[PDB]
Amino acid sequence: GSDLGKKLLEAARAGQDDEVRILMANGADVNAKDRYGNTPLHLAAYMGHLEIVEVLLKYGADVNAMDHWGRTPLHLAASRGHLDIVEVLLKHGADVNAQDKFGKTAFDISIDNGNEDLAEILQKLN
DNA sequence: GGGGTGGGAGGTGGGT
Ligand SMILES: [K+]
Ligand SMILES: [K+]
Ligand SMILES: [K+]
Ligand SMILES: [Mg+2]
Ligand SMILES: [Mg+2]
Repeated sequence: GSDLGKKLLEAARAGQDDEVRILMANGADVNAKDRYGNTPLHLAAYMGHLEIVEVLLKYGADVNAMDHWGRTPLHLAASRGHLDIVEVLLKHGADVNAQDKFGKTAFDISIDNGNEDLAEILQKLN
């Protein structure tokens, strides 16, 4: 016996954007958390799923949700070079200063992973 | 194992 939250997480993990849209509409819990502390927003942000990122936020996903390592969606987008995703997160109130367990901000992670264009976007906001 | 340009049939295979 599963629930809408767990299904949402699975759909997010598998990149099934259509499935996500359905679950959202049937009222799935936007802030469900997997065993690592990832919300569906974490997974879409890491995966590069821009449209779903917008869907989740529309449905009120927590923009600054932190995982078990203190990583926010912003940290995950930054590690993967998803610039557009970064702008959308930022436009929705992402905190540029959140530090993960290692002290790193999104800025540092973006530098670490060679993502200079989104680095610049963040640099403006430090 | 590890990543999301591999896909969703798994989450008691594990991380994002
Ligand atoms: K997998
Ligand atoms: K595999
Ligand atoms: K796999
Ligand atoms: Mg992007
Ligand atoms: Mg970049």
